Order: sequence, then C-alpha cells, then structure tokens
Amino acid sequence: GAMGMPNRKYADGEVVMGRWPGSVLYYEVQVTSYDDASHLYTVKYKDGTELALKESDIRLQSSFKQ
Repeated sequence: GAMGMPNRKYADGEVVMGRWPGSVLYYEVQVTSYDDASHLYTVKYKDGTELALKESDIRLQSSFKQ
C-alpha cells in the first residue's frame, strides 16, 4: 500500500504542495502534466509559472488527510 497511488503517486489537475527544486520550501501547486519515463510531474504555481518536479517534491495539499 502506497496510499497515494491512483496510477501515479498523484493525480492530474489536482492541487498539491510542491517543493521548490532548490529550496526545502513547499508552495501550492496544481499538477498539470506528467513525464512517465523519468517520473516528473509538471505543475503550475500560483504565479502562473509552471515547473517540473519529482514526486518526492510533491506532497499532499494537507498532510492531514482523512
């Protein structure tokens, strides 16, 4: 059981928390697309700018999920 596993670790269109690559900070992003070969999720930030990050950079919108 991975818990977060609909096909990928995250869904698409879903709003999650994503770490900024060079930082340890997490910002709020929405997943737009996904590279399945190298396992990269393309997400879009509140700033409009979209970025690709690893699944390990993405966490739930809230870690408190019930």
